[PDB]
Amino acid sequence: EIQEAYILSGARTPTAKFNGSFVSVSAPELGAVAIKSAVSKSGVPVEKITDVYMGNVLQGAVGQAPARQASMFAGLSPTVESMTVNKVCASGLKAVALAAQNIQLGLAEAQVAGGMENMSRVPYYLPRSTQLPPFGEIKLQDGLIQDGLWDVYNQFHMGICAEKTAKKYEISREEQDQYAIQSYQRAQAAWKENKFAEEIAPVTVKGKKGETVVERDEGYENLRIDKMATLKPAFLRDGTGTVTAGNASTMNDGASALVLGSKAIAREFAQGNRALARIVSTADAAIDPVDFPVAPAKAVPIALERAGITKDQVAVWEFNEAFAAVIKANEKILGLQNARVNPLGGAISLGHALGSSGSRILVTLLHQLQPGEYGVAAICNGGGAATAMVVQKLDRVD
Amino acid sequence: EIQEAYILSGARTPTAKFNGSFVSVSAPELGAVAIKSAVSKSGVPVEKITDVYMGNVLQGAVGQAPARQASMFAGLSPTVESMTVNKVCASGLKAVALAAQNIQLGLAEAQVAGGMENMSRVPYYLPRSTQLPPFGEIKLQDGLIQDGLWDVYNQFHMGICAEKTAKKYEISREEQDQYAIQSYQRAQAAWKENKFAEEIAPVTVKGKKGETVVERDEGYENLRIDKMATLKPAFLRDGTGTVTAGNASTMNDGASALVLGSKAIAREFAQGNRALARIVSTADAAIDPVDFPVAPAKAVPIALERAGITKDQVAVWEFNEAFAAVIKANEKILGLQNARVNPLGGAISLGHALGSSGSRILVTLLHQLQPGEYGVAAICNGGGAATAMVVQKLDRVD
Amino acid sequence: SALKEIQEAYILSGARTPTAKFNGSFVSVSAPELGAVAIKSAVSKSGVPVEKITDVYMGNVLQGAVGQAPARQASMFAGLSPTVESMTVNKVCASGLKAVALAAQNIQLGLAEAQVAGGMENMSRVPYYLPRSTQLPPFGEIKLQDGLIQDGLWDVYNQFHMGICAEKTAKKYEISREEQDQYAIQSYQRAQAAWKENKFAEEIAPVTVKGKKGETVVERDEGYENLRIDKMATLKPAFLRDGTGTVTAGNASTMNDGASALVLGSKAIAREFAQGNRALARIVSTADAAIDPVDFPVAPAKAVPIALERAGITKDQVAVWEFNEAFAAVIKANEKILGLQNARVNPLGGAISLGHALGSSGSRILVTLLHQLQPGEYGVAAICNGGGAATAMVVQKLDRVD
Amino acid sequence: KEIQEAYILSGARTPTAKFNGSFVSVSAPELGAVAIKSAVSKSGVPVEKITDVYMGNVLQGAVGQAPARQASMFAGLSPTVESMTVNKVCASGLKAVALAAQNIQLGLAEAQVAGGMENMSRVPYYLPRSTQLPPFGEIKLQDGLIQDGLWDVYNQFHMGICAEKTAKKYEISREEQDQYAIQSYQRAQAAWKENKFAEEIAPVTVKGKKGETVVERDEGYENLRIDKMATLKPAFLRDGTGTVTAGNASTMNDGASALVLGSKAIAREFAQGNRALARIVSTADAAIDPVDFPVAPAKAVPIALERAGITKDQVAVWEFNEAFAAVIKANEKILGLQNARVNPLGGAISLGHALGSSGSRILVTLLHQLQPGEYGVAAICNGGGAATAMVVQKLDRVD
Ligand SMILES: CC(C)(COP(=O)(O)OP(=O)(O)OC[C@H]1O[C@@H](n2cnc3c(N)ncnc32)[C@H](O)[C@@H]1OP(=O)(O)O)[C@@H](O)C(=O)NCCC(=O)NCCS
Ligand SMILES: CC(C)(COP(=O)(O)OP(=O)(O)OC[C@H]1O[C@@H](n2cnc3c(N)ncnc32)[C@H](O)[C@@H]1OP(=O)(O)O)[C@@H](O)C(=O)NCCC(=O)NCCS
Ligand SMILES: CC(C)(COP(=O)(O)OP(=O)(O)OC[C@H]1O[C@@H](n2cnc3c(N)ncnc32)[C@H](O)[C@@H]1OP(=O)(O)O)[C@@H](O)C(=O)NCCC(=O)NCCS
Ligand SMILES: CC(C)(COP(=O)(O)OP(=O)(O)OC[C@H]1O[C@@H](n2cnc3c(N)ncnc32)[C@H](O)[C@@H]1OP(=O)(O)O)[C@@H](O)C(=O)NCCC(=O)NCCS
Repeated sequence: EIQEAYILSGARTPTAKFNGSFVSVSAPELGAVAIKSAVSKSGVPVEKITDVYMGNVLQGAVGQAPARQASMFAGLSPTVESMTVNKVCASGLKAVALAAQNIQLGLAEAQVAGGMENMSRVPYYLPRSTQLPPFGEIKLQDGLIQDGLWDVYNQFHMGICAEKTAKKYEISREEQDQYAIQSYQRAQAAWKENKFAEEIAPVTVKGKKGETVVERDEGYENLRIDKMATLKPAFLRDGTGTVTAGNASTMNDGASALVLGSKAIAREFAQGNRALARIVSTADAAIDPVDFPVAPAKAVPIALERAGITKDQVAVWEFNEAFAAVIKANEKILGLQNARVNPLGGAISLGHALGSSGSRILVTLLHQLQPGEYGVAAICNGGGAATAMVVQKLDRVD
Repeated sequence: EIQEAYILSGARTPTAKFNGSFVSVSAPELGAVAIKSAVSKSGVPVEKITDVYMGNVLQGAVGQAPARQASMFAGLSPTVESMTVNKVCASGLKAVALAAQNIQLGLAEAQVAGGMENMSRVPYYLPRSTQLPPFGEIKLQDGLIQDGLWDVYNQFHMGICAEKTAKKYEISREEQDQYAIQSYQRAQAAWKENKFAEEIAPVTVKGKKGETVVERDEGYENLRIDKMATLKPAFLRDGTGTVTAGNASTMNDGASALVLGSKAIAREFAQGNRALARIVSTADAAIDPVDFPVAPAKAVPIALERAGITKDQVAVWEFNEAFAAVIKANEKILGLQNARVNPLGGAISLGHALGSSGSRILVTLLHQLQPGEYGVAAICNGGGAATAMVVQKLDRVD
Repeated sequence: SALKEIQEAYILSGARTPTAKFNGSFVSVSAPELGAVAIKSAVSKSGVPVEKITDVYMGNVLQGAVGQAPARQASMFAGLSPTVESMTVNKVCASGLKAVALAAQNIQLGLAEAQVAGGMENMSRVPYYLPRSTQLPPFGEIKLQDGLIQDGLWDVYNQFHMGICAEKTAKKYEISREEQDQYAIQSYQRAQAAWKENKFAEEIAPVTVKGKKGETVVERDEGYENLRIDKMATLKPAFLRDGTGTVTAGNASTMNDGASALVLGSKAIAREFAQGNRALARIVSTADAAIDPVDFPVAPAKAVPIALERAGITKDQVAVWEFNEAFAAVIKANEKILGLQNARVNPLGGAISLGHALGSSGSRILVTLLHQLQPGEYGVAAICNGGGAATAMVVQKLDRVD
Repeated sequence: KEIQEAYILSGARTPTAKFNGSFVSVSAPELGAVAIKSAVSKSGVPVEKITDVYMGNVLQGAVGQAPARQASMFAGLSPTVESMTVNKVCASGLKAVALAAQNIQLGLAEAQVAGGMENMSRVPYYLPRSTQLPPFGEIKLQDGLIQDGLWDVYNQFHMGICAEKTAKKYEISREEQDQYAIQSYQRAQAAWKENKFAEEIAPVTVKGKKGETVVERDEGYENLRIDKMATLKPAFLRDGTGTVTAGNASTMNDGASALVLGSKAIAREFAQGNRALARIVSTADAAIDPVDFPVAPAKAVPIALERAGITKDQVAVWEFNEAFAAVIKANEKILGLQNARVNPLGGAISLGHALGSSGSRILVTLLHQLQPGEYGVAAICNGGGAATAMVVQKLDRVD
């Protein structure tokens, strides 16, 4: 009765800087680029793909039905069904977990799933006339802040949440910054050898003169060891701050996508796929909103149990580097310091376009795997939660 | 080992009019009132409920993680996972189907699911500094139009889609107004017989001068039979037009929620439950974006084949009345013109809070079925899709 | 042209529109459209042929979104020829009076024989400010200032409302909550009484507002029947919430929409066309003075003596005083300093009860002052203005010039 | 009781900065304060004698309360100094000087400060209050620069359109306009190579997060590109008949300017030998139909010449604001000033046009070009159909 789901491909766009190369390109347009490549590399006749699920946290001004736009701009048939998913930062992974379910229940044989975000293109919000005062100062919220990084209950940024955790586990400035430098170092190492060449789909942004062709993550080069310890705290300006702009994730523009199928679909069209893998298990989990940084420490045991697997059978972990504070706490709680986490860099140097990051880390994870090895992809999200996915890399199906 | 999933309760707030009673109540607050009533009427201990899935189409300035807010403002534990869903007008019904998938897969035993929408509180968009011109006039889009009711591909209103449907299937102005007059009469007859007292959870509005319990839907009493045939078409003003404000659905604020159950949970805690039912099947289907009004005609026959029944075995049909033209088209294509279709009114008279509408017709449907009878909830969404659910009403499970 | 000796200037006519409430009857009517209504009526009542009027000077504090050259619009909307010259004046609340004094200098120098001066203000229509792309942050909360506060009611140097300036003056000159309230109650009474006898009928130019399906004619001031005597002593201070607060919404002026205008002329023009004019009077003197920005409520105490000295008259020779009632605190401090306690200051009400359309107020008080004087009588219009300043004018009511 | 004369004792201007350039963080009143401070220092008059500050400012949105008060106060002038912000559109700065002159003429004052200021970069967009907003649907937000500064109310078009119509009527062709515009740039460059503007310019110290910048040079006079000039699209009329371009029109800029005026007595006791010493002989304002605002200086000049008792041939240097090349070319035809000394060191096309300061900026530039005893004319047109003209006479001493 219940079947399993296979990843056939993975294609993310280059992660652009805030107010950078993708300011002209809507999140769906980025999404379509990531989709068009992923299908191409999967092998499956498109006709077999039936649904497109895409994460998107900030849908303000994106237009009607963001995920639908991705599907249409990708050249997929109006006949394909779609849905825009919002689990804050877990959105991209969750969209893959849900697309999996259509296959696990036999409802479909091929699905497209991932995430997209253009944080440069998020608007400010001007209330309509019945919610404006008759006179006096009006405060306009950015939307990146209000809907993306502002905790509703404690009424403070996600960076304060990261301070309260960095305090509670005795994580210090100098090891947050060491982790950051390492993030950047690993990202530079990786780009020197062009370790993301195969996984990246290049974005042709046209405008005025002719066409740029963007191929390269923006922000990984830009590390300056000297300044790193001089960097002022970014959220906590009371004396005790530790999280800075250098040791936090950056705001970014980009999109990622994966093609999924049944056993039957893989066997018939995707046996020698670069990305090839089996979705072993997934799991969500929630705790108090403040404690969102460790919510991965609660969602990975579950996914692992559901996997029938232990910490020590997992080759490479890919946690989303939302802060250095975060990774380091989750490393100390799961006892993974001496394990292969974010070998090619993370959100601190590779960027963090919200709705995409869940699926982007998976795409990166699938290209660092030897046949038979177990991969984990985990990602915290605001509100107090995470989702983790256990996958296994394969050369073939049977 | 694919499981069955049961609806155990169904609750909704009153549908308030645009710029009316709920201008100060956010969509998650309204969704939280509807969630509180559904968990109470379910009769299942809160601890077995592990996920909240809520539709919300226009998430702008609602705050981080709208569905999570709903879950928390209703007093569900920080430990319950959540996800905000966007399939436009179909979001609430899709949210139900997703919660079902969890039970159907054995990942949970109880879910809550539905939708919320505050169209009054949808903001205007102000692009950030990098997307504003150096000088000259700037046009701020209203979120209702840009993300809610504007087709991305053809660049016109949803009700131009309705017009191009009414032309194709020869549904005249007179036929459209006749159906709208019937919708209002059915809503008035239902409100006069108090047919919604059981499904409605009142809303407590905290003003300055005391409180206000809102218990009545707003809009359904505003019919003037005289003026209905003299209204000016609201979308097509070139003299060919047919869709008016009267024969179309209004913009409203409201929320709806249902508790879902495994067979085991239903048998142990929901015997005799007023709204008890089994989900027999669910289907999504998509076509050309222009043709989103006739997408139910493509989803309904799919959900009936998965349910193993035919059109003739369903006792009550609940199709969202986005426009009168929408219903009359689908009744013609499906041969349901003499069937029991929206007997207690619909969105023309009872309103249309985008992300709640899909699950609101579900709640309304459950209260009109006799034990052993099949019902069908179908709702079209922007982009060219529709979601349909077949349900079998029960008195007890054996 | 020019002239070797300073000539005399006379006011031939005076008109004002009703003073409407903030966000009230004039939301659809721009300050120059309002100015134009007052202007049309003033030239119509003056008896001088329009070809003789050569310049229009109108006061206007908040000019955002009003369009190019606001005083030029009042002129063209009043039907004056395109050859008449114009200028928009900004001396904050003293704008309307200052425009009169400037229009009188043209006649005093012999450069002109007939002028139009006054002021207009539509506080409902002043907008919010959104800075352009280069002055906005890349991200984060944006604060939109309301032009009323940023450009009209906010001190630049002290960074506080004009009502805090009123607060510090009330303390300095020991003006109590009770005196403030008692003054405001009187203003309301004096206005109600004045309105019951139709005292404003001659000076008021009605406004016709084209609304959706049909026209509405406005000829009555809005806000003067809004006194509830018993609530007065209970109102929360509007600006100072630390316990020392004293100024409230009942004892302070309101924000309003209105316009006022006068025709002025040379002796020769007055003799030929305005001998029995209802409003006919001579501008005897003007004076502007300034002190520290926080002490603006008492700047009129500095302007008045200078104006009186330039007129060769004493306090005791002034029949009716018309001081803008910015706050009750302001009027009482100025009565203290000048020893007017037992004088007739604002007999038919003022700003507290009849409103305060900023740039129109200076010429609105003049218009009201000219309709209350008897032949030969000396009148004084004075008005403080933010930044620390005031302007006073002495006039002499006459039946004829010879 | 007898009308007297007014004298100019000193003049300065800040440098004219480019739109969105060096002065985006410096408000018009701060720019004003720099020019007032320099004019007051160079006048040689004790500061207790100056009693009024009249400053032009056209776009007063978000500048704060009483912009001319701010200018006075930021220059360290005392709070007893009276002030007023004047709005005659582009004539604002010249009209302020005339008004200050009137006080001295009527004997109400012995020393005055007058000039103009504008920060076009800092002009804001206008958002209406809740009672003027539609309850739903698209909202259009006007730029103040367009709505209040450059849009004719009666004809509902840009000032550049008014320029096109004066070009048609006076047969000024795209070629004539470009030649005059090129010429303006070359004069400006010539003047900057000879450091002609050093005596009148008051440097602006712009505070920054990473250091202070001292701006002492006009911005935009090197942007001439003769090649490009004839290949430019019409800026305002795009119906195939347009002749006005960004090249041959004035630019938008930020800047200020200021002069100290005085009575004969004050001039004699403290300003003998002052570089900018001159006598205000006459001033005139004039208006006609709004669309004909570009030819309005032609009505104003004759009146000012008549009141000064001089002929057009008796004026050594003419300073007409170069709002567009077409306006200068049309005014030269009407007045017969084809071979006259007109805008010899350049003008608004190359040197910029900070709306409320231009009127007084051309006067400052004029005063530094005149020989002792020579007559000069400053004239500037303004939106709505008007113009202001001032006749001066350069002096070495008063007697
Ligand atoms: C940090 C953040 C808040 C914005 O930072 P910012 O204010 O734009 O910071 P900048 O990029 O200007 O950098 C600040 C300084 O650090 C320096 N800096 C940047 N990257 C650096 C690096 N790798 N090494 C050293 N210094 C660095 C910058 O050069 C700058 O110095 P400068 O001002 O002298 O130029 C945002 O990027 C962010 O990631 N915040 C949280 C993101 C998020 O999603 N939060 C929750 C996730 S669940
Ligand atoms: C209603 C809507 C179409 C815009 O119309 P509107 O301008 O708000 O119209 P209103 O309802 O305010 O009033 C329109 C007129 O019709 C009248 N009217 C409306 N319903 C009526 C009825 N049942 N009987 C009689 N008269 C009625 C009103 O009284 C009014 O008369 P008036 O113009 O003489 O004052 C708007 O809700 C919209 O944008 N579309 C609906 C949302 C939608 O399309 N959703 C579908 C998503 S799939
Ligand atoms: C003072 C000011 C802020 C008042 O704004 P506001 O709060 O909107 O004023 P309100 O509409 O609240 O004034 C009425 C309020 O006080 C009460 N009130 C006001 N005037 C009253 C009176 N004369 N008698 C009794 N009650 C009165 C009203 O009933 C209401 O109280 P409520 O809320 O309990 O019903 C405003 O008028 C202002 O900014 N102007 C003062 C200064 C100024 O305009 N410029 C200075 C000139 S240089
Ligand atoms: C200020 C103004 C110049 C700005 O217009 P703009 O469109 O930004 O023009 P730019 O300065 O960008 O230049 C336009 C083009 O001409 C070019 N150009 C500008 N000045 C030039 C010059 N002197 N020589 C050659 N080419 C020039 C630019 O490089 C650009 O070409 P590009 O497309 O290759 O970049 C003008 O359009 C304007 O609005 N002026 C208002 C007129 C006014 O002040 N009225 C006052 C009435 S009294």
